[PDB]
Amino acid sequence: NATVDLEQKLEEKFGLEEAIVVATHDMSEEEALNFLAKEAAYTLSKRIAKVKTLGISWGKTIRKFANEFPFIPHKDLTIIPLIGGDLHSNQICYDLKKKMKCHSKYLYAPALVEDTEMKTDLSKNKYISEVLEEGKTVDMAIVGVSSPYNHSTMEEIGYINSEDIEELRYKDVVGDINSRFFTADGKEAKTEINTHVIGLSLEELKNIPTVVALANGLQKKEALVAALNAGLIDVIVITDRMAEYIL
Repeated sequence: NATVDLEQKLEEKFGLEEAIVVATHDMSEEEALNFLAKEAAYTLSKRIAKVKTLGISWGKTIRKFANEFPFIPHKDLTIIPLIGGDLHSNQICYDLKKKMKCHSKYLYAPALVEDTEMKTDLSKNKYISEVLEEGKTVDMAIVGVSSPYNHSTMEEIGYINSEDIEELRYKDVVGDINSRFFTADGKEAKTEINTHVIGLSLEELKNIPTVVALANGLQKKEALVAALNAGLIDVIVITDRMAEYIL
């Protein structure tokens, strides 16, 4: 297979556990994203069958994954949101829980609290703290990778504004995973936003045994490549078009 060929090449290049590459015939970026979601759901349902605990992030790509996810029971699973706040981790986790008839936890908190004192009180409430600690110990996690630039989801939803974007640029940010903004070396930038997010940090993510990332769109190359080089990701699910571009 050219496909198996690309998967091998990606595993060798980035030191991945696995690369799942999806063959796009003649699809737009948008049509490829839906197909990637569908195939991710199919293939990843098999891995998820094997784990006890599953952490989920947020966003459009993960929302699509969840919509495509099959109705196979896994009643002993516990699903944990990795970030506070339709596209929200809590609602995604609940929808997956309904499909698997399993357990889930709710992160009773906003994703981004600019008020430092409030952020601090919430981070220390006991049900919030317990769900955060459960996130840190999941067997596997599914995340998206995004770029805060060129009119992204977070900006279009009013999560970050243009002044936050200029701060990120000034700080040489290249991408985000689980609303943590990282530089080219894959480390969280020293920036206010990163210290005000309620959810799993990049260093916490790096300690999860299997982190799966779903990404599409060539504008995310820089973000993805940096994440992959930093070892934040163990398994990628991407299109063959994206694979060619990042190889």
